[PDB]
Amino acid sequence: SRRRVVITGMGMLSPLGLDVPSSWEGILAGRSGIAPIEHMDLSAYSTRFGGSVKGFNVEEYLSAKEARKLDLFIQYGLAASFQAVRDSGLEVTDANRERIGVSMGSGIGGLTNIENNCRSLFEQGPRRISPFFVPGSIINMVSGFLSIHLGLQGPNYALTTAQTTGTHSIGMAARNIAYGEADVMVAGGSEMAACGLGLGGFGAARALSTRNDEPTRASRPWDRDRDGFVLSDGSGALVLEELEHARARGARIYAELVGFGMSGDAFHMTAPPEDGAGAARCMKNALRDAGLDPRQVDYINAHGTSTPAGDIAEIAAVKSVFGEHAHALSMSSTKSMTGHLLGAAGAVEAIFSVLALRDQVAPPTINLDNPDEGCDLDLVAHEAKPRKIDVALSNSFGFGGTNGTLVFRRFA
Amino acid sequence: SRRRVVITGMGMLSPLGLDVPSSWEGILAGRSGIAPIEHMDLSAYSTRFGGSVKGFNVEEYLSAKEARKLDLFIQYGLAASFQAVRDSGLEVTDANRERIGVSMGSGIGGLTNIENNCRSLFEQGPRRISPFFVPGSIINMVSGFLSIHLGLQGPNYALTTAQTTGTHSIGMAARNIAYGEADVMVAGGSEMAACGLGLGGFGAARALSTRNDEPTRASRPWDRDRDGFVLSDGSGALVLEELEHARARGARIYAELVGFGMSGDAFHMTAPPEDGAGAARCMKNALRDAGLDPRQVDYINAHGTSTPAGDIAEIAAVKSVFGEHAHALSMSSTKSMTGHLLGAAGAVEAIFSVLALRDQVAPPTINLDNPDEGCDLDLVAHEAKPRKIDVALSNSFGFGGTNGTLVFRRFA
Ligand SMILES: CC(=O)Nc1cccc(C(=O)O)c1C
Ligand SMILES: CC(=O)Nc1cccc(C(=O)O)c1C
Repeated sequence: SRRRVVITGMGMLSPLGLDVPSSWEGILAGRSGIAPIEHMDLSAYSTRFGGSVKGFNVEEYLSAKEARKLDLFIQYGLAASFQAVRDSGLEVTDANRERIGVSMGSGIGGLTNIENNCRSLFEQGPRRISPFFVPGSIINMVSGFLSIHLGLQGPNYALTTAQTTGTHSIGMAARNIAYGEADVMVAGGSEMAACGLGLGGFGAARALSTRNDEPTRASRPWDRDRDGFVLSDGSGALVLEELEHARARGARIYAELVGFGMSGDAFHMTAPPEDGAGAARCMKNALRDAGLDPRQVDYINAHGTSTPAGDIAEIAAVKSVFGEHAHALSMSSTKSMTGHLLGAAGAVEAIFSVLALRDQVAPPTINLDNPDEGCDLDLVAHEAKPRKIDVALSNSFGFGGTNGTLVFRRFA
Repeated sequence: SRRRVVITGMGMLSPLGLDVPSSWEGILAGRSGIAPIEHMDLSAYSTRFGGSVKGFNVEEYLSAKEARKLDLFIQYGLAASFQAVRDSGLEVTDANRERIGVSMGSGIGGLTNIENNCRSLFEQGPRRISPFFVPGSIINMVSGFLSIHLGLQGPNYALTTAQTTGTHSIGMAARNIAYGEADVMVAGGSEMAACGLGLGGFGAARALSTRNDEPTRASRPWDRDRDGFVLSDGSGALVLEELEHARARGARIYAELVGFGMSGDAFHMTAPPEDGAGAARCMKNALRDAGLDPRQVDYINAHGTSTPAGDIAEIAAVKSVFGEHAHALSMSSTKSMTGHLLGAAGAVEAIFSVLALRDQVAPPTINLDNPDEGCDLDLVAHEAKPRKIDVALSNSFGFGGTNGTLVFRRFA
């Protein structure tokens, strides 16, 4: 048997807002965070738009000196983490610092830093590479820097499971607390891949929407005219906490993390199976982990990335796991509004799933103008839907066929 | 209730050879795998030597067609993984494929591929970025590709905890099996950071030995004339397996994995505390996890990277954890011979720790000509030591202050 895990703090940078409540207001109003990308020449690229974090002020969190040493994805992850810890009200002491850890991950990490240092290396040679290039670029430095700044001496790691990273980071943090390896974890992910190599890389695989003329309409999960995902930047972080620890200090509890599932498709490098059999097993695993019948699920935050093969495979998976109940639950992709934050997608979508529980409302899938063949579930087309939500699922699936499901429940 | 975990398979690429037994014979002969680097021109760099994998033939595992699409670190991880799985004698069936997962990590992952695509982007433009740049370079794709080739549908993820990756990967995979999430895991790491950004980046931070005149003498843990670590390439993979599962199929058991510890220094991004307080917390966590009296520890495979601050800190933590018993155990750094495989360091070192148990021999710390002040333990200077080993401990420390300890014992 196993300790209960609750959510006491949340923090976020997204294309919709510089914090959770601004982002969540965006979500419920159906607002897009997608725009042509600025201060960067995309003439030669097939995709010129994405979800940028707008007006980020790193000096609310770090000195100019510390910020200069760190890739944007690390800055974004620390901002989300500080917000989350602040939101939790947690006081770190000598009594508890050994019981507080971090698992903040990234899918692709320091690409902007790697770009900038590559320029220096090619143009001038290795003597112009920054001394902080290595520590300032590696994916575990959100966990590293946060632990140094707050004096966190608990489990310290980072997951990198491509587009599953955020979901996996929160799940494995939850396991640390459940099995008594920590009382508190800060978990989630951060990503900044809106550079040459990210838009170029995903663009070369023709994975991206090229709807340059209508950026806010590019991300249209399960719509018949979808043409690939929209690349987005940001971060999400949650304070996970053992229930008796939260209660003792009178912490405000948002929701309970009751279920985590994992699976591998063992199918293709960059496409799921057509029936989404891996997604199905992962969702099944998460529900068994929670001791929940598929019947109990009210809301699914879909992976729902606006790809042809991806979107249909997730519908097939949900129909398989849930049967006739798949038509009674509400499923939406918030990527319709935020785009695809890759490694940070599972973190910000775990937060939206928790807020769907707090506010009893399913966020919309915007741009769902003509549902494709088979896309006949309640996909919350166009507008937010107030409704009863006791249990909310959040799916992430990644290159390599790596799948993650979180199950959240209302607490009382 | 927590299940017992054993090692049934091991695989390796190292600077000492292209499998486990060849690598192991080099370790016991006191052989160095460190040489001037031949694959690039480094006349502009302050470090012009490393531990390269010599004569690696990827077409012993994969078609040339697939190999071409994959960064060396992925090639190296799959090679070590395929060896470990072969060595286990495990058969993947529809009955067990959902119970077999993989956690192979990397510190930096596809940096050679990323640099090469960065050259294309800057010299030509984004149109020359390979369509395989993302799935051929990101860290989670050892786990991805291995699951695709072998049909593994169990937990599928990657850690990135810098030079601690391999230790954390094995540790966390063991926890998956211990807590019932899988019956088998392929776990370890792989690294190939010997490109312009890698040697230039660590050089810029002055982390590397610059002993170009005698590359084989550069890696000299606890020697008073050490001047930084030696950058090394390779992969270690282990098959971890629930004890009853292994017994049930008549598996050859190398050793039991009895202990796993984690901790954060919460001190500095790129140096340990002088007293190795974080290392000490980690080893105590692992010894407690294993239910051991610290006096049962016979052999320690040190992190022992040949850095001024790092080597002395590890002595301090061992003296702090074992008191007078520090003078009875044997502690050696195989990095004296292999150099520093970064994310793969913990993976090849876990393997050398299990082989120390199989063969009852402490591997040498070669090049320990003049042990530094306070470095007065049995550091197995120069020559392999035959001795009683029931319990072996392997340490890894990483940028961010992220620590890991594994404890293995002989299985009867
Ligand atoms: C194996 C696979 O490609 N799974 C999957 C399914 C749907 C969307 C996405 C995506 O995040 O773009 C991914 C990665
Ligand atoms: C926080 C820190 O820098 N720890 C540590 C200690 C000793 C060696 C090494 C290494 O791999 O060179 C590291 C990374």
